[PDB]
Amino acid sequence: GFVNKQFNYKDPVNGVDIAYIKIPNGQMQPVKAFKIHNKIWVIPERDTFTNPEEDLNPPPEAKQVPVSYYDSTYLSTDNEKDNYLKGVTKLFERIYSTDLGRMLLTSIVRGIPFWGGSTIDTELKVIDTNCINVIQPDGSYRSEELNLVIIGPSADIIQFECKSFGHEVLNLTRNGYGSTQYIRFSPDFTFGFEESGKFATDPAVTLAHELIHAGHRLYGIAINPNRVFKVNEVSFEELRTFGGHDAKFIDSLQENEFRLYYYNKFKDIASTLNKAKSIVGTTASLQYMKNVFKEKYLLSEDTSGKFSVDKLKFDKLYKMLTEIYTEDNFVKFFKVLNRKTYLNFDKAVFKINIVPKVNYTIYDGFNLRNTNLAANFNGQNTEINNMNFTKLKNFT
Ligand SMILES: [Zn+2]
Repeated sequence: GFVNKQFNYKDPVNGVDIAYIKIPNGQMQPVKAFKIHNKIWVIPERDTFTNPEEDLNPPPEAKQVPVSYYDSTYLSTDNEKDNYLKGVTKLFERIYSTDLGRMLLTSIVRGIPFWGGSTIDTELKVIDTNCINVIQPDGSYRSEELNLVIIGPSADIIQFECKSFGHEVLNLTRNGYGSTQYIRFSPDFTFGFEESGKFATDPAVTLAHELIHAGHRLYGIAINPNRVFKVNEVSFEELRTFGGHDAKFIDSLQENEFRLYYYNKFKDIASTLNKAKSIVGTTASLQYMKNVFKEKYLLSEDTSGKFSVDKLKFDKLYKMLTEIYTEDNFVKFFKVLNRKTYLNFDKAVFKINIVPKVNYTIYDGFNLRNTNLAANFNGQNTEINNMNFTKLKNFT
């Protein structure tokens, strides 16, 4: 029970797990959000807030390959939002039902972005863009730290991504610090791939993929989006995240270099904590925050309270986040069918509804046990289980 409540969109606010909230950065209207687990919120809204140079209508020419889909009306009624909310929720339980997913979700919750927001080296301070403003029933607002936000897509409904706010000169997703992660995602759409057969990607696999990215970013160990490999042009970060054949397009030499790099980033954090003499805010004590970051980076502490990075513990956590959490391994754990390589050429978009248990369950996805859909991945077969996959026009 990763989500300990069956949330309904229409449910009254309480200021704790159902509340109207504001996102950092412009004078925006508050939106209804749901805290489905500690550190993890879902905002059933199209993401028009954080990125002002993006309108929800099709552009003059849609170029996202193999597929793109536009519908400015999607996610604009209470009923859609409820279905959105229940879909995302079901996907978290599905992910969490696996050992791999239990592990990744635990890491994500532990992955509190570092309090590196002060101008003074000896002072710990929360970065404000790693928070949200949560309205209480008393009408007042409280600033709250969070790690993950699942938000609805922007103009291109099937363009799913992991985004976060920057902070001055600091590279939060790449300096060991981390930052709150916003995942644009819809459980109401999926995309096709071919195999030997017309199949649909399981949306748990797609969400897990974004959570892996999120995991990298929360631990500030993401690889620069500029490091890319020519595939017959794809980022190291994506290849690493997909795993399988593709994750070995990366030479162990570069793999080794990154390990040491991010080891020293963790070291720099450990020393910062050791040299900390003050903290900003009324909420948490400096020792409390020390303990929080000790838990996140798995730091060792001596009898003096001084921190150090244990190699064994770093190597294991690092390997987990970069080599064990991969789309490929989620596929193995779910026992579903998925495209074999990162690059996809199947040009199919589908409208799905995973909320009713007759369509999709936590344990089997579309490939329901004690049904015909449990044979040969038939539930994902867009021809066999055609009632579950509404073929939509591709905008590309
Ligand atoms: Zn990705």
